[PDB]
Amino acid sequence: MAQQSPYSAAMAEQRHQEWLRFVDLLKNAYQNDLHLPLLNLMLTPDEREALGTRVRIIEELLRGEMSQRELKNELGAGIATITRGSNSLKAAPVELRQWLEEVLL
Amino acid sequence: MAQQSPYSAAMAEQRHQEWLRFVDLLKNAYQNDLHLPLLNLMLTPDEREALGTRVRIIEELLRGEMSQRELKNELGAGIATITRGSNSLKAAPVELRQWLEEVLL
Repeated sequence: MAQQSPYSAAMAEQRHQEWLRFVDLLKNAYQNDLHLPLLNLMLTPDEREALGTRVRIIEELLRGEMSQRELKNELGAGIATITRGSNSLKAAPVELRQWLEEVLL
Repeated sequence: MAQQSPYSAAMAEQRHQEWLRFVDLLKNAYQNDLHLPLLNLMLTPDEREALGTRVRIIEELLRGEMSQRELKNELGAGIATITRGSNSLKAAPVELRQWLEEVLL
């Protein structure tokens, strides 16, 4: 099978453990109301600003997709209503259709 | 007083709100067991690795300071014990000092 040298396996295992220890360290900082000073210790001012900007970009990407999905579903529902209205008019009883023309003058 | 243009005040207020929204977004992700995929969305693999490495550097800096503080307190306690032992020997009754020399042969 696709294996790897014991050097690369140790580097990947240390990299994994170091990342898990960061996530757990920040989790306990949130539970002790100490996440704000820890983030200032872990991140430079430019890196914190980059993270805030990335949150805005994600919001702008999600809202752009949502409005695009709503526009697609609105046009599809509008077409579905026209086709369903046409079929319902052709399937309607003649008494109803005869009366609908009289209201149209 | 030291004020600032309304442009810079708006940029600083947006920067502040964007950072607060990131901290709150990650806090709710920890409470929903969704912090791991959110961090992968917010951070590239190199940036996550850098954060794990920074946690190890902080541990190595703190342990280096702790062992240096323990070495300083041990040497100070050792000197304090010698000076306190010397004073206690000179303040001891003569009956005790006379007997301590006899045990020394």
